[PDB]
Amino acid sequence: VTLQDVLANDALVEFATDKNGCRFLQEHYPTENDNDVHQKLFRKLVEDRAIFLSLCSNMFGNFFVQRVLECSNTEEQEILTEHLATDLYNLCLDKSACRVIQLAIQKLDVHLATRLSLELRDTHLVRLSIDQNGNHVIQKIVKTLPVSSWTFLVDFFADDDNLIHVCQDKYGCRVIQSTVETLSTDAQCYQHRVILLRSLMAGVTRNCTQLASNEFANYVVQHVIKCGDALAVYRDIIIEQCLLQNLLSMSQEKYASHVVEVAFECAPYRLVAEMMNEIFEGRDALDILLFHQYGNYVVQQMIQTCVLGQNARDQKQSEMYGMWLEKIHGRVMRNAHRLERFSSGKKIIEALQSMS
RNA sequence: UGUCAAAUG
Repeated sequence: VTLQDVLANDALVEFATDKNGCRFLQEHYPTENDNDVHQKLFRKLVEDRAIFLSLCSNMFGNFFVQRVLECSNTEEQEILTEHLATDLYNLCLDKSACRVIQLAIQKLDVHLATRLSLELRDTHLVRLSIDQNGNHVIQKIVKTLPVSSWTFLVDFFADDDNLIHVCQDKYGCRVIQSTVETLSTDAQCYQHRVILLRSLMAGVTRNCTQLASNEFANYVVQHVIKCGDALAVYRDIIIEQCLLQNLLSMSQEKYASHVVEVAFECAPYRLVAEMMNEIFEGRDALDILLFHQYGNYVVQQMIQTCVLGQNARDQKQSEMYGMWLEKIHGRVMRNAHRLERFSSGKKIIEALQSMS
């Protein structure tokens, strides 16, 4: 069995759609673009546009299309880009063909991959971003191509309704986070990515209460708070304008209590002190959270924040961390008999008894 | 005691 038999029998489809036949095609396809067998196999692949797209959508044929993409030059890439463009939206939703698309974003010349990226603008961008296959195509574009090739995505997610529908989705929350990560990492003299990030993050902070409460978008809100210097201004905006004056309610929520936790873990001192003051100065708020099924984890993070903050340098901050830790220690010791009956109050006591 | 956390042979 040779490749010359495959060409003479006109049996590219039969080999490519078979598991062992495609592996034979992958291993023996000549890599050089001026090889005669290479050109004859490439012609058989792209002569019939419908045959090519069916091979892209085939469980085994897509691996051969990917191999052709790896060895492709600019002339071959021009033909492949034209074929993929005619059915690009459905190829991004297909289980096999989205892997052809994802490799094409990496492998094609940037102006060819930019053509495929920009073609998605007039399609259904929410349906792409939430598809089990399509969300990987969007993230591949964002992580690989220059921002000029996908700036329409930033404009699209600047609408609050688009952002909420995508960010609350199981897969779309990854799409929002990958866009945020790419725009927030660098530096740039004129800060074009900074301005683009500000447009995207404005929707995040406007709808942060709904997003922190959501089963999937709470991960995105946590990422902004936990990120560090890249998203530090947006972390502080989220804490000041959403979390403050709502800490008692959010610490009692199934998903938003995780947001309150990472805020206590990562806020600057000036915001930690406002958060501590809200809990302590309004059965008070600390008593509610100590016995709460979600709020007890917030108290445990409040304890760990004060334990680490005692070893700070400011020494006026370090006094306040000890003052807050002792105030938690006083309230736990008063209610220790009731707290010991459950694992939540036991873990709080075990954290306090490691020191005293 | 707390989270549905990403698609091919």
